[PDB]
Amino acid sequence: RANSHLRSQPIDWTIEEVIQYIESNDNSLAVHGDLFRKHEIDGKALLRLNSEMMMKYMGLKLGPALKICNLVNKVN
Repeated sequence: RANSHLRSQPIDWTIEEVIQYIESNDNSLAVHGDLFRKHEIDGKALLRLNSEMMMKYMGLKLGPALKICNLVNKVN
């Protein structure tokens, strides 16, 4: 239903599925959902993202950026 990210490979995730992944794995990051929409971060983009980019272009603070980076590491 609203958990389609579970039934698809990260590389094929849509922006909404990326947000789904983040929300479900760390509630404290749910607030940044609109950032991924604004910067159009789908699955393919997520796998190319790094902390410096998130801070420089997405306006994320170091803490959240590191936490997101950690979630990305789990899915490579």
